[PDB]
Amino acid sequence: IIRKFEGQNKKFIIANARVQNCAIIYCNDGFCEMTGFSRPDVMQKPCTCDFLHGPETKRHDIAQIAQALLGSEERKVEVTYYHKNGSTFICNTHIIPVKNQEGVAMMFIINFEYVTD
Amino acid sequence: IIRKFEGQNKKFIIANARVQNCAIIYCNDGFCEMTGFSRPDVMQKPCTCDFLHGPETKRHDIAQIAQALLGSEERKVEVTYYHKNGSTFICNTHIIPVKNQEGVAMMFIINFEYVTD
Repeated sequence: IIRKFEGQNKKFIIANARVQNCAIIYCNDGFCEMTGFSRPDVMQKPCTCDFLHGPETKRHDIAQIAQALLGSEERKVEVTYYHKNGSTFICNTHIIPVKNQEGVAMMFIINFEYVTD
Repeated sequence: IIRKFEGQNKKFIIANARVQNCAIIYCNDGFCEMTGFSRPDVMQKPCTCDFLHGPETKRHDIAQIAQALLGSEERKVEVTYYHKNGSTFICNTHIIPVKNQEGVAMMFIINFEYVTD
């Protein structure tokens, strides 16, 4: 799926699911271009991407994203996020756990799909 | 393929193909267990994994691995590597570039397959 995502100029990050802050260890050019955050501004931040949250970002939506991460579940959540420039965009945030054979999530791939209003 | 690899307890790393030293940004438990190198000893090292090289590691084999990385090519190379404890193992090193739509490698996934002698 990292090949699918990178190959189609998807907008995604990869995070380390083993460390307590779910540190982003990779973000692709498409995620920086869409959100207006520079790669040095995204790297090592929590995988929840709280730097995308603003006033109109709904608490219920933030909680469903955080819950999927905590439960190591695949989930798709529609949410309002904010470009660096303070403009709103609707996003479908697709959390994909990457699990060992024992079923333990080692990484998350999170894909961000822009949704026109 | 990161899902395939992690899900089957393959032994692999992911590297950032954008930075000059091809920095390892992820290594799985199976790669640490097989090679005897701790995760803190592998992280951020070059993706060539020179810490696996010893006397019986052939220069021609090291060069074919490095060439595939430099040319952003998928390649499989059989090579002699060294466990931390100084014992030899034969490895099939499988370099997989992860390219953007424009064809530019952004990451490498490198899988290490033990080969019995």
